[PDB]
Amino acid sequence: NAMRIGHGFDVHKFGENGSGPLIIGGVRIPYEKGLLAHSDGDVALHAATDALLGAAALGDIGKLFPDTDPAFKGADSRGLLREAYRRILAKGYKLGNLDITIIAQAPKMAPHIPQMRVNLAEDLQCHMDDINVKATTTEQLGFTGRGEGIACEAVVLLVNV
Amino acid sequence: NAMRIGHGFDVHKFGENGSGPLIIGGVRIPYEKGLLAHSDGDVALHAATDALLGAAALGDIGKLFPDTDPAFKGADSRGLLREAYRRILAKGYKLGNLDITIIAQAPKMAPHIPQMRVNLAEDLQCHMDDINVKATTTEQLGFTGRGEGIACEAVVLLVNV
Amino acid sequence: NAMRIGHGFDVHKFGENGSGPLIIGGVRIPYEKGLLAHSDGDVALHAATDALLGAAALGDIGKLFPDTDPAFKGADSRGLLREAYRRILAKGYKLGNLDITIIAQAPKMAPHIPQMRVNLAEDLQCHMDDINVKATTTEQLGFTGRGEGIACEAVVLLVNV
Ligand SMILES: Nc1ccn([C@@H]2O[C@H](COP(=O)(O)OP(=O)(O)OP(=O)(O)O)[C@@H](O)[C@H]2O)c(=O)n1
Ligand SMILES: Nc1ccn([C@@H]2O[C@H](COP(=O)(O)OP(=O)(O)OP(=O)(O)O)[C@@H](O)[C@H]2O)c(=O)n1
Ligand SMILES: Nc1ccn([C@@H]2O[C@H](COP(=O)(O)OP(=O)(O)OP(=O)(O)O)[C@@H](O)[C@H]2O)c(=O)n1
Ligand SMILES: [Cl-]
Ligand SMILES: [Mg+2]
Ligand SMILES: [Mg+2]
Ligand SMILES: [Mg+2]
Ligand SMILES: [Mg+2]
Repeated sequence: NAMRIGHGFDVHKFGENGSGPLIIGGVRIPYEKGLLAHSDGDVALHAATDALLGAAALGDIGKLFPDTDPAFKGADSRGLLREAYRRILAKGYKLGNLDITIIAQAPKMAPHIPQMRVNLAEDLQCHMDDINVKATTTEQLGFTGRGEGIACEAVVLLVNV
Repeated sequence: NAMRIGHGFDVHKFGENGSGPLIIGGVRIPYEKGLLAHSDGDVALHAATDALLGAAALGDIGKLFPDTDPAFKGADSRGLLREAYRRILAKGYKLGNLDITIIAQAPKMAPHIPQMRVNLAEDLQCHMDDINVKATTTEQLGFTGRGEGIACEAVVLLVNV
Repeated sequence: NAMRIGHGFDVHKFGENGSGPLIIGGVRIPYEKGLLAHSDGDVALHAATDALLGAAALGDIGKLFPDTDPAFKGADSRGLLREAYRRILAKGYKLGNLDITIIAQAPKMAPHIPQMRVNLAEDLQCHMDDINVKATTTEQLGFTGRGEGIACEAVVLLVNV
C-alpha cells in the first residue's frame, strides 16, 4: 500500500511565571511561562510524532513511550520523534510530507518557524520542503485565546519505500 | 483520480449521572455519564463516517441520514458507518487507511482501542493495520478538559478501485 | 513526489449586532453578527488557503499576504485563494481534492454548501467533485457552542502535474 495518512493533535497547559521557557519544534522561545508536561512539553513535536505513528498504525506516543515510565521525565521530544521515525522506517515507510498548525495566542511563532523546519528536516532525514509549519491565533477565544495553553495539530503522509 | 483525502470532526455533550454509559468506536465503556445525541452518540464513529463521506465528496452523515428523521433515533453508529461505506464502494473507492484521535479528559480510552480497531476493520472490511486510533487529553483545559463532552477528530485516505 | 497533504485551521470572533453579515466560502449568509477580521473574515476560505499553502510547503496566508499590509484590509478571501492557487500551480502542483469542516453553532450552513462548492471549484479550477464541505455543531460547548465565533478546519491533497 502506496501511501498512508496520519493525524496528530496535542495540548499543553502553561505553568506560572517561573516556567523555563517554551520549547516548540525543538526551538527555545522566550516567554514568561513554559508548558507543563512529563517530557519537555513540545506540543508541536508531540502532534507530529502522533501523526507519524498514526499513519503507520503504531498507535501514538503513549504507546511507544509510557507516560508512567520515569525514564522519560523531561525527555527530549526530538529524541522521541527520532525513535518513532526509526520504527516507521523499520516498518517500510518514509516521510512523504508533513504539515503542522500551532494554535497559540502568544508568543509569536513566525520568527522560529525556519529553525523548527530545520530541526524537523534533520530529525526526519528529509528536505526542508517536506516540512510545513504555520501558526494561528484563536482571536482570544477558548482556552488558547485565554492564554492557558497551546494546542497543535499535525497532518502527515507516509510513502512506502 | 488515484487517492482522496477526508477529514471528520465531531463533538458530544455528556448527559447527567444517569446516562447509559459510553459507546465509543462501537465499544461500551464504563462511565457515570453517557453522551447525549439523536443516535447512540458514538463520537468516534461519527468523525470517521464524516471523514469517509468527505473524502468521497458525499457531504457528511447529516446528508445521508437526516437528523430530523425519527428512523435514526438511537441509531447504531456502526450501522450508519456500514451504509456510508457501502455508498463509498458503490462510487468506486475503498479505504486506504484511517486515523482517529479521540479528545477526552476521561474515561481512559486506551484499554478499548484494540476492540475499536476490531469493530472498524470489520465494518470497513479491511485489515486492522489500516485503522489507527489514539486518545489524548486536553490537560483539563476547555470544555473537554472541564469534562462537559468528548470530541473526536478523524482523517482518512480512500484509494480508487 | 506524487502527492502532498495539507491542513488548515482558522477561527474568527463574531462582532456585535451590527456586523455586515457572514461571508463563508464566498457566500453571504444572513445573520445578526459578522466575523471580525482584517479581510472579509471568510473562515472557510482561510482554512482552505492554509491547507493548500501548507501542502505546498509555502507557509500560510500570513506568509503570502502580511496582516500588517493595509492593501488587504477587507480583502476578498476568494482573491487571496486564487493568488495562492496560482503560486501552487507555479510550483508544479494542482488540487487532488479538498475537504472542509465548518464548526459553528449557528447559523445553518447546509443551505449554502452547494454555492460554496461552486465558488471553490471555480477558484481552484476543478470539478465540484473535488470539493467537499460539511458543517457541524459543537453542541453548545466551548466558544463556538457559546456563539462567540466560528472555527473551520480544512484538509487537502495536491497532485504533482
Ligand atoms: N502565535 C502566533 C499566532 C499567529 N502568528 C502569525 O499570524 C498569522 C495569522 O494570525 P491570526 O491572527 O490568527 O491571522 P488570521 O486569523 O488569518 O487573521 P485575518 O482574519 O485578518 O486574516 C500567521 O500566518 C502567523 O504567521 C504567529 O506568528 N504566532
Ligand atoms: N481519555 C484518554 C486520554 C488519554 N489516554 C492515554 O494517555 C496518553 C496521552 O495522554 P495525555 O495526558 O494527553 O498525554 P500528553 O499530552 O502527550 O502528555 P506529555 O506532555 O507528558 O507527553 C495517550 O497516548 C493515551 O493512550 C487515554 O487512554 N484516555
Ligand atoms: N452551523 C451548522 C451546523 C450543523 N449543520 C448541519 O447539521 C448536521 C450535524 O449537526 P450536529 O448537531 O453537529 O450533528 P451531530 O453532532 O452529528 O448529531 P447526532 O449525535 O444526533 O448524530 C450537519 O450534517 C449539517 O448539515 C448546519 O447546517 N449548520
Ligand atoms: Cl472554552
Ligand atoms: Mg511532555
Ligand atoms: Mg448521535
Ligand atoms: Mg480576515
Ligand atoms: Mg474551547
